[PDB]
Amino acid sequence: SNFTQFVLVDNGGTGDVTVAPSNFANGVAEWISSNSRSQAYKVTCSVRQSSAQNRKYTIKVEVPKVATQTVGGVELPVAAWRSYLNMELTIPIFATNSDCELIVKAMQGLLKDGNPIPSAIAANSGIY
Amino acid sequence: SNFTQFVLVDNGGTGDVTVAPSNFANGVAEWISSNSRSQAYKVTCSVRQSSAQNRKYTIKVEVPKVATQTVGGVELPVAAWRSYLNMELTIPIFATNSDCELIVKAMQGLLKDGNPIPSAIAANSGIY
Amino acid sequence: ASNFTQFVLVDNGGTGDVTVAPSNFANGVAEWISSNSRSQAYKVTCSVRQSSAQNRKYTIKVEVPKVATQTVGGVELPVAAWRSYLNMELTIPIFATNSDCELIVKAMQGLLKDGNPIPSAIAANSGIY
Amino acid sequence: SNFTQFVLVDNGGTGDVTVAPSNFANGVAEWISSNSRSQAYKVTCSVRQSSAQNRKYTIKVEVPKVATQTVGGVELPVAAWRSYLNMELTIPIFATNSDCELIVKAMQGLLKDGNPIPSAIAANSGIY
Amino acid sequence: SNFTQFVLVDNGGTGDVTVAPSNFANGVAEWISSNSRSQAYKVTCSVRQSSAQNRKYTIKVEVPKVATQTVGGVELPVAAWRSYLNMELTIPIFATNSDCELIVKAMQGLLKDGNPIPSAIAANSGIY
Amino acid sequence: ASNFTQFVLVDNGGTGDVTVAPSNFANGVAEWISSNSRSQAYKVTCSVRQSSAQNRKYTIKVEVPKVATQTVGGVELPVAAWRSYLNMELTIPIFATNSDCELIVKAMQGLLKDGNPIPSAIAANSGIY
Repeated sequence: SNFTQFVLVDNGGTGDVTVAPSNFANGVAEWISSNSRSQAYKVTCSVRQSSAQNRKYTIKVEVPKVATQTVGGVELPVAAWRSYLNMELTIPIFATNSDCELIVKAMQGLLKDGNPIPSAIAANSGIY
Repeated sequence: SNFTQFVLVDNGGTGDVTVAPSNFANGVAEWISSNSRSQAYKVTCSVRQSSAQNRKYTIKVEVPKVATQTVGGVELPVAAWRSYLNMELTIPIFATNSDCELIVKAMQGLLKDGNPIPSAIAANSGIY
Repeated sequence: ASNFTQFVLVDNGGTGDVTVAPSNFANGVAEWISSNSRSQAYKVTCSVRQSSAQNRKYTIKVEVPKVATQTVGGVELPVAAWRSYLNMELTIPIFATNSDCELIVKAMQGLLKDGNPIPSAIAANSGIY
Repeated sequence: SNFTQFVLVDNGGTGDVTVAPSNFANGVAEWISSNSRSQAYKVTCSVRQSSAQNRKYTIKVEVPKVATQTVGGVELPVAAWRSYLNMELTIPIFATNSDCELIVKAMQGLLKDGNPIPSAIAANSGIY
Repeated sequence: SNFTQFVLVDNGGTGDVTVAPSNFANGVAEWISSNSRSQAYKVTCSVRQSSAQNRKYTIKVEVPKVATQTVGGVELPVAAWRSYLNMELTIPIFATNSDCELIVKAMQGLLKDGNPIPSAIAANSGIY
Repeated sequence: ASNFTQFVLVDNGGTGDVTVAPSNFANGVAEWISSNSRSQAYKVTCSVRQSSAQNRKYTIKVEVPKVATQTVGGVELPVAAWRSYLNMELTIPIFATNSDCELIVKAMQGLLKDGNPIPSAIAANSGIY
């Protein structure tokens, strides 16, 4: 079973962010981190047959900024802002397991450390 | 300069797929692999100020299936089909370099080998 | 041999220097930003174009922010209290050689040298008299 | 009082270009070199309250083309022999003296020898 | 990386004309010589997908008139002192690397010394 | 002393050379073609005209075919799968001497010399970066 707990942010043993399964309603699997829901990481994944020849994956990730809100003397654990990631992967039904492995490898290499796109994202910049 | 050649598919030295810069028109950087354009990998990236508080990255990747087409005795190098990846990353302007690095790390960990989503993609399956 | 490199924008003598690094070249505009959030970052942009048939125009913009922390809806956010804007437009004839461009650069450097009238007036919130 | 003469182009003691006060009409300070008005270095500076929250410095510099020039001759067209710098500095009214010193330091560091922008200007090139 | 300087006019080691990178705005590579912009050799190159089946290379070369020229002077009219070459190369997307090498060889052989077209150009003549 | 002669268009080192020979001069356009059927032949055209009162313009076109055999209605025919087109337009002022034209020719030759940026980019299906 792949509907299990996994590490979303690997900080080297200490400080790791883990998300656990929370809901599987309407075919949308959902992972939520522990502690307060207002300051929790969210991961959702769903796969559907978009067209007669294509299968589409929909993956969403929310990264919160942990902060404390004080209104009228009442303190609440909230998120100052959230970063939203929207992924849509379309794979034809003719793709074998090797083709899917190659697609996954391409996706992993797109965001590997030192590559242009992750470096631009991590530096609050674009392509220069 | 990050508008350089990089390895898209790492096959361990031999068989690696490399994409080189080809166009930067209208603010959209483009990478294309060597040899025939019809059977070439394509990577495009662009960053824009979507709203007053958010910056949006748009990344597209096309993975072709190399094949030979023979119509009337004429052989042409074509792609039997293509796999399309569409990524849209929205980052608030309040994010520092550390926040962008954390976002990049989350994106990398989403597609790391052994994790649910890449395993599902590489196995021609969904979440079970 | 590319000239799109990082440089020290504000020289504070080693410690506290403000450094801007290349960040964008989309639409023909080269951009430098500092290692801060983009709501608090120094920004430098430069572009060159053929304005007329016999003229070339440089457009250089510099943004100097005043960093502050603002509480919006009970949450503290890194913002800039205000921003200082520098707009430079340099028109050079196509007949000017490298020595003429060096002369222009030297004139621009000497215009803002420490001790000269204009920088002293700017640094003292006063005019020229 | 700061309306004094200064060295505009420093050539190491010999060959220096010195601009001296020449006009103060309408409160606008003007400096010119010991040349004809068609071949002289001209510097003008003025400051005004542009908006309710900002003060604006207007600095204009004129640099003659020296290569293959005839001293004291009629050189036409004018646009082919003169370089124009139009600098506008907007400072919010909340800036103290130290903030203005920091702004001046930033302006000085923008045009320091070896930095990208002055190197590009001095080489008849852009950013590459 | 291929955006480097090269010898545009080869004069046997001495008197060679070398063009160096000067601009990369909008993804268009530009080379100029160590002259004023009105008397310099300029080379620009860019490639784009012109149609659904073709890629187009746009190469532009500017050559100054050297006979009875004044180095660093104002020479008017401009059209009487500059030669313009506008080269467009359309390559179908089915062409491999070897096909592009053959096309490059054909282009080189078109302008080789002793061939009709270069001889006609160098003698201010047509085809007779 | 006529310059309307045949020349090697693609030099493959003696063997496999592509040679184009004069074939037409109708309407003021000189044409070279290779020793193939005209559906599979290399084509080179050149023409010069007085574009303006003080300018002369050269128009040079080169066609590089990709040969193939196509079956149309059950019959095999020699065709070209696709064709690569080169369009060159050279404007020279009437005041340019023979030395200036030689300079232009040398610049054109050095632009496409092996090892230079543009030919390397063309031969690698890539741009300049």
